[PDB]
Order: sequence, then structure tokens, then C-alpha cells
Amino acid sequence: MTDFTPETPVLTPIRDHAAELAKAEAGVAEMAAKRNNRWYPKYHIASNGGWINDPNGLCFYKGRWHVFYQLHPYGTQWGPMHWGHVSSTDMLNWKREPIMFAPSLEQEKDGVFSGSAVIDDNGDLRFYYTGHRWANGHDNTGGDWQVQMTALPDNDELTSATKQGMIIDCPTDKVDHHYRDPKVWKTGDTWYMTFGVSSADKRGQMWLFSSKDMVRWEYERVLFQHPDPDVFMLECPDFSPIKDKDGNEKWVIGFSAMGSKPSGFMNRNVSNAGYMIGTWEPGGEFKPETEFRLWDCGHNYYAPQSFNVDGRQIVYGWMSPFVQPIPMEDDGWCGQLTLPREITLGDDGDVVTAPVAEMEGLREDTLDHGSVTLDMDGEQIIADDAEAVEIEMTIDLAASTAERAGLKIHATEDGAYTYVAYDGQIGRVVVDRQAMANGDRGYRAAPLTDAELASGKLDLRVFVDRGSVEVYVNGGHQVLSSYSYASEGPRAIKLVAESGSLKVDSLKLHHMKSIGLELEHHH
Amino acid sequence: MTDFTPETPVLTPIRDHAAELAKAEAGVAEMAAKRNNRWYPKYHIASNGGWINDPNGLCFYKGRWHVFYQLHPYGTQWGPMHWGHVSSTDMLNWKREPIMFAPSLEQEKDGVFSGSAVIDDNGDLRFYYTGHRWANGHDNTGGDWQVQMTALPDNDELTSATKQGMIIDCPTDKVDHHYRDPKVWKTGDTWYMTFGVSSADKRGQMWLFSSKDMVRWEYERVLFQHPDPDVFMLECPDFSPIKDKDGNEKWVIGFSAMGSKPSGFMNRNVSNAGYMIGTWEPGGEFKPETEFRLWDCGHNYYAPQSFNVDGRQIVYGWMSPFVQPIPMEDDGWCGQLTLPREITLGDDGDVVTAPVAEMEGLREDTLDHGSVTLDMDGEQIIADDAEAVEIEMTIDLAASTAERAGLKIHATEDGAYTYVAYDGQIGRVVVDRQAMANGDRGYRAAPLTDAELASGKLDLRVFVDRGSVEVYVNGGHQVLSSYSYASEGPRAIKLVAESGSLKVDSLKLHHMKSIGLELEHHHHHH
Ligand SMILES: [Cl-]
Ligand SMILES: [Cl-]
Ligand SMILES: [Cl-]
Ligand SMILES: [Cl-]
Ligand SMILES: [Cl-]
Ligand SMILES: [Cl-]
Repeated sequence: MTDFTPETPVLTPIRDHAAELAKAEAGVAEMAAKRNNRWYPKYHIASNGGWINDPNGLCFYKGRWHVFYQLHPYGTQWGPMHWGHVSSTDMLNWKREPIMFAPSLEQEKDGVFSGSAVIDDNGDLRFYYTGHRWANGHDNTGGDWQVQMTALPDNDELTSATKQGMIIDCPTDKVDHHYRDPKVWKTGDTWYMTFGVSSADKRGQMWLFSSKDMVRWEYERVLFQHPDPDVFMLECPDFSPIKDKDGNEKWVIGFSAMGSKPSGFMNRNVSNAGYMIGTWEPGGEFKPETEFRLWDCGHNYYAPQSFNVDGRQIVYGWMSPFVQPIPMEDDGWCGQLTLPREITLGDDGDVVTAPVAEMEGLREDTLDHGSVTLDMDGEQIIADDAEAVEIEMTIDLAASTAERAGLKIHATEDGAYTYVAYDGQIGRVVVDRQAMANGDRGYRAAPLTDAELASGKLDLRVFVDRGSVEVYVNGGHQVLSSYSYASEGPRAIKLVAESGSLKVDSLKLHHMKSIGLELEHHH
Repeated sequence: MTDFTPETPVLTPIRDHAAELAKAEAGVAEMAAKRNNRWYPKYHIASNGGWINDPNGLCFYKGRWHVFYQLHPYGTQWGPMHWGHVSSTDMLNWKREPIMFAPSLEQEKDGVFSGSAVIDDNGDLRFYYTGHRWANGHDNTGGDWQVQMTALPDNDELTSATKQGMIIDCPTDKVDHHYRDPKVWKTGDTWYMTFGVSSADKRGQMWLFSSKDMVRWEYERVLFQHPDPDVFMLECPDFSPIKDKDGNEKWVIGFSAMGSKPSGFMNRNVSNAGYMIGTWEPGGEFKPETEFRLWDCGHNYYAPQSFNVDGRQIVYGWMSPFVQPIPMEDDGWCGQLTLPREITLGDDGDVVTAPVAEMEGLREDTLDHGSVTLDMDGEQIIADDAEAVEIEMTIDLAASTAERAGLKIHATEDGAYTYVAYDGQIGRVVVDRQAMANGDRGYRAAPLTDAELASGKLDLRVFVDRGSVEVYVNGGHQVLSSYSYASEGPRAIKLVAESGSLKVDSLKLHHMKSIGLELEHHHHHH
């Protein structure tokens, strides 16, 4: 009826969903068949073929972990949006599932955009997602035209769903196009949805709705507007309560912000995700108590989604390749997710995102190097050939006189490498790709607080996969995720000290198992 | 000892200077004969053999430019100090002169330390230099024992000089050993002297003496005390008036400071030389109007000395290797000077040190690339084997989206290189040695002001020599000088853009001429 919030869903089939699924399966299979594994992850989620982006429909349900993701089943760049799907009983051994969604309704005809999953009062899962149309009916040049949809699984395995159609329409004149990425949750006795919006005045907002049956929605208010007028859109919003060190609940608002200008080491990527911590009276505005901070300070990270399982809030991000050249796109796939992280609040009151505990189960072994000291400028080989490894190290900052020091990873015979370092001139942990022979380069620098610098010790937990590095700083107080497209031959890891000494109190290497998604793998 | 300024110089010969000089000449010629030239400069002043340090006795005198330097004629580490000497009519073609000074007087018996040369009221040159003894008669554990000495040239070509002896003794009760590096100049009717002192309370100071005849000196006051208590000593002090284009003079005090702790990008080297700008009325104390700023932001630069000729103030620095490993020391030499730079004041009132204009005469050719665009992250090859070259480039900061961009030099087949880059996250120009296969590494970052960063353009003039790089930013507003010990094989130069585009409005390469100091008859190119 043009009520922005229809009283019952608007279901408008226009394509055979089974046949569209079958065509998507074929597209993925053509790319998987010719895939080059040189940079393909051994222990991160990627499509078996094609481009992926945002994680979606994240849940634990009926005895399995489920990860869905935005998928272009016909090439290795972004294109008509589908949802792909992997599942696991343990977060360690994963299986590929049928493609879940292809566009089949009028309001999503140009893409099945990002969405989430939530378990209702009866223990039944519901999906919420955005349906995308080109505003001009053609291509991106006239902008987006977006609405919110819902669907219900057909089975406990979540291998297929019945779509129910549009539940929240777009009031065209109140929005500047962008209108997407829903999250639904229950607080007290009321169900709430939020999603991202660009206002009529082009400000990034999260809107709030409420529902009693999860299907018919009512507009409540604007939950949050981003204080920087350069920020015009908040994609992939997140909102959840997290227990602080005193046992009090804080609300952590999250989004993937479009429009910020880079400043110093902050907001360096094309778009940038992060958080603020604050308070919320249910039904009211979010009241921030902190300035914006990045979820991840690395080169390649965006669109994180979080979900709750038995009191734990767990988050995946997409490692987003927004900058040319992207050489993995020649290899029949593009895009992986980060490892799953747990969102906690540390003793200093700030968000901490350590890997979930289950990730310890990736370790095949432990090579304990003990304490290592470099007395002056130099290097030591820690590994002659590391395809997929985790390094844990603690550096004694107070004793080490090196100006910069850390690990060169993917250090190949042509002299290329990616450098994970503490840099003492700036008091930050960097990932620096200047010497890489493939992909775009640059560096990214994660902040250390005065207390972290005064502590005298610095912990790094570094996950190297075939095409990527993730650096967890001080137990995931900060994280930097970045692609690292190793050159050919053996891929060394080297401990490095520049212009002074380096005292490493503890250094351990673990080889990483496969999560079973690459299938049979060679060497 | 309140007469620590003798009415007449104290001359105490203890060795035969001519025989000591002859021994030093043999030391240097033997190192030169075996020298390895892989990192040896083509167009910077080094010893032909042995270690050097501070530039000394700089002047233009009787039609010639003269450069002397601290020299250890018997090895490639610091050792018994001598003065070596090179001269030229044109700053482009230099001639190796005889060693000028060897230790031969009581008060300098453990070394002829640093010093300067000034032209007196009659137009005759006079040398002033510090004589060194160990306080404990044998080594450094007892610290230094230092006094000021003077000497006169024997001929207009300064091929030799006659020592006169000590003119200023050390009131050892008042000073904590350090007492060195004199500079003499005239203001008004009066001659002044300054040198560096560590006070009794271990504060770095510069003292001011006066004279009307240049040989008899009189204590006036402490000219300056370093406001950072960590700084115990101010070596190689400089003090000179610099004109703006506005017709005012400012006094620029300079010092090579010991004791400062590193902080952020500032004061990163073992010791660090820099300046303050302010005012001075003759006889009074220096009044600083600026905070301390580095002369040179690079890895390897210390002990600058400047001199005045015809309204120009010209400065050389020693490229100081303070940090292990120092690979050139295995090659029969160690250390080189920077190119000569002119001190001026720029539009913001800060010191600028461009290369002197005579350095244009080093260019053998010009390979003009015109404007060059990288549309995205990438590299273009500028040279495949650049031994000694100058690259001039103007970056269009307004149009370049690259996060970091510039030149990789000494870029060898093993993947090693030294990177000279504008870094847009820190708003600085860096020299980063992280990828070098020889020498200590790390990076140095020279500041750019808010006005420079909002300029549409950034100028870089980069001199690569066999073992070094010097990067002159925005016409010398900042400079970075750093050793870069290239690996073997062809040494490429690459233009680099990271993570965005790079628009270069002009890019030119010039091959550099030899300055004629690398000549060695045992080395047969052949
Ligand atoms: Cl920051
Ligand atoms: Cl491995
Ligand atoms: Cl490869
Ligand atoms: Cl600084
Ligand atoms: Cl060439
Ligand atoms: Cl050359």
C-alpha cells in the first residue's frame, strides 16, 4: 500500500530460483576447475570459485557453525550478488554447501545483498537480507534501489530456504539511495532491526525498527547518525552488548563507513569499518562514549558481521581487495574471510578481538624456539618454507634498542617479503608491503597506547596463509589483516632487527592444518 | 689558573713534525694502493686511504677552495688524529694535497683535533685548532684533556703550516674535560672565538672569548647553554649571521650535540647536529627564537663546519658511520664528506641548505624523461646500473593518490635497495634502508611543514654515489644523507608508486663526473 512498512510481506517471484541456483553452481564449478592455488587460503574461508565479499547469515544452529557470503558466481570481480555457504561442526573442518540464494524476486532482481540470521523465541532461524535493484534499471550509474527482505530455512542443514519477500520498503524521498544490511535482535521483550541509510541530506545513519512477530515492522527512530558529514553511508551495521571488566554491559555500535577522508594513519582504505562504545536505553538513540576506532588497522578488511553464541559475540570480516592490482583475480577466485574473532572489552575499557579459542585447534605442532636475541642489526631464519603457519612472539621493548624489528614473512628468493614490525619512531605495529613483488604495496600502522608502550613487552600472534597475513597485537587489542601475494619458490620467515638489538622472550611456530575447503592440496 | 689565556703562545715541540707527516703519508698511500672501490665515492671527498671525520679548516683563500678533515692515516677506524687536505679552483676538480698536520706538540700529542681557518685583517689566513691529550696521560677512561692552538700557513697554497702553540689553556677546575672545536670571526672592531665546553655541572655550553690581535684572547661569557640537561657537550659549534632577502641578518647557532635522547623522528642518531635561529649583540649571550632543528635528517651526518666567502655561507658535513656494521671499513678507507651546501633563510624564515650552485657543474649529460605518470601501484626503470647519478624530480602532490612514492636506488639483482620516498601518512620524506643487504638499516624521516604538504608540488634532488645517497627536499629545505652499501651487480634505479597514482611533472637523470680524488695508480681499469 506504499506504507514503507507493509503489514504482510510483499512476495513478487519473477525467476525460477532452482534454475538460477543451478546456473550459479555451474559458474562456480567452471572457475573451481581451473583454480590456481598459489595464494588460495589453506585455513581461511573463500569461495571454491569466483569473487566473494561480505560475510552473511552468520550463526550457530542445530549443531553447526554456518557462514554464508556475498558471491559472484560468474567471475572474479564483483557482479550479480548470490549467497554462498560453508558449514562446520567444530570451526576446524568445513564443508561446502549448495549456493543458498540467487536473485529471483522483483525487489532483489539485480542482487541478493548482505543479510544476517537470528534465532527466534521458538529456536527457529530467520534470515534478513537486502534486495538490490539498479535505480535506473540498468547499471550502477544511477545509483542503488534497496529494500529489506526475509526468508526461512527449509531444513535444519540450512541448505535451502523459502523466501517470503519484502518486509521494509524504501521511502525514496527520505533516502539518498543507500538502504541496506539488516541486523535483528531481541532486547527485553521487543525485537529490533537496524540497517544503514544515507539520509536525504547524505548523512550516514542507522535506522531503528521494532516488531512483535519478526515479520511486520514498525519504524522507531534514527538509532545513530555519524558525526562526520563526509561519511554518507554506514554499511554492515553492528550493535551488541558486551560485558566490561567490572561486569557491566556496554553497547558496541559497529559499521563499515563510506566517505571518511584518510587522516594520518587513520581511515586509510577506500571504506573503513570500526566501532564506538557507549550506552543504549532500549528503543532510544545510541549514546557514544568513545571516538571512532578501527576494528582492524590492516590493508584488507571490511564489512564485518558478528553473531552471538552462548554469551560469546563472534565476528568475521571480509578481506577486501579494493586497490589494484589484485593478482589473485587471475586465479579463478578472489576474496577470503578473516579467521573468526571474539569481541571482548579489555582492562582498559577498549574492544579486543582475539581469535576465537577454537583456532588453537588449527595447530598441528609447536616448534618452541625459546628466547632469541639479535645483538645488533641483523636477521635470523625462523622457517625456510612457511606456507601456512602461526607465529607467537613476545618482544622485550625495554631491552631492545632496535629502531624497528619484527618478522619478514613470505620472504622469497627474489628478495620480496612482507614485514610485520614494531616501529619505535612512531610507537606502532606496522605491516609493510614495500618489498612485495605482486599486488599493491604500502603499509598500515596500528596504534599502541601509552600504557602498552610503558609495559615493556609486546605480544604478536601472526597468522600467515598462502596469500595473507593477520597480525594480532597484544592478544587482539589491535589486528592488522592484509593480503601478501608471495613470489615463487620457498617462502622464508625471518626475525629482523634494524640498527640495534632485539630481545625476544618467547618465539613459537605452529604449522596450520587445512580447514578442508581447498580439497586435495599439493605440497 | 685565572690566566688560562697566555699573553704569548706556549710552544712545546716534542716530535719532528716533518718526520711525523712523512710517516702519515706512507700510512695513507699504502691503504690507497690496496683500496677496494665498490662503495668509494666518485664525487664526494674521502681520504685516498684511511678513516676520516670532521671537516676542518674550510676556506676560500688565494684563488682556491680548501677542505681539510680529521684523518687517521694508519687504519679505517678512528685513531691518532691528523689533518688531511684537498684543494680546487672550482669545487669540481680537486687535487690531493700533502697531509697538513700530525701530532708533534705536547698539548696535542694524542691528536690534532678539529679546527677552522679565518682570514685576518691583513688578508692572511690563520688556523685555530684543538690539541688533544688523554687526561690520565694514556687513554680515554680518564677522559679528554684539550686546549686551543693556532698555526699559520707557510705558503699561499697552504701545502704546509707552522705551528705557534697554545693560545687558550683549559681551566680544568671549571670544565668536565670536553673543551674543543674553535671558531673565530670578526664582528665590528673585535674578533670573537667560540668552542664547545662541558661545564663542571655537565651542561653543554659554548664559550665566547675576544681578541683585538687574534693571538691574545680574553674570556667574555658563556655564549649559550643547551636547555636540555641530557646534553652534556656541544661539539663543532658554529655561529654565523645569515641574511634574508628582506635585508635582515639572523644569527644561526649550530652545534653537534651529545646526550640528547631520541624522540619520535627527532635526534635518532648516536649524536646529532643542528641549529637554532635568533639574535646576538656582540659580547652578549645568544637569544634563540626557534627550537632545535636538524641540519640533516638522514642516517649519517655529523660535525658540520661552515665558512664565509663573499657573502656566502657554505657548509660541509661528515657522513658519520656511528652504527655497526660499517662494511666500507674493510675496504682501505672509511667516511666521506657531503656535497658543499649553501646556507640561506627560506620564505618561512627557516634555514635552507641547497647544494652550492657549482654542483650543477658535476652533470655530464641530462636524460630528460619529461613528465611521467604511474596510474596505480607500480615501478618504472629509470636506470639499470647507476653508479653515480643525480635525479631531479618534481612530484605533483595535488594529483598523486599514492600513499608513498619515490625512488628505489642501489636496486640490485638480489632484491636489495634503498628507498627514497614521500610518505603521505606521516607527511614526510624518508630514506628507508630496510631492504639493504649490507650496513645497518632503519629509516629516517624529514619533516614537511603544513604549507609544504598543502603545496601542489614536492621537489626532490637525489644524489647517488657508490656508497651513498643525499636527498635534497624542496631545494634543500631539508636534506637526508645516508650511507647505502649497494650489493654486487648492476644497481638499478626505479620510480615507485604505492597504492595509488604518481604524477611526476619533470624527471631528469644526470650522470656525475669524477671530482678527481678517486685516482689511484695501482687500480687498473683494464
Ligand atoms: Cl590512528
Ligand atoms: Cl607450512
Ligand atoms: Cl607465487
Ligand atoms: Cl621531528
Ligand atoms: Cl643505466
Ligand atoms: Cl653511473
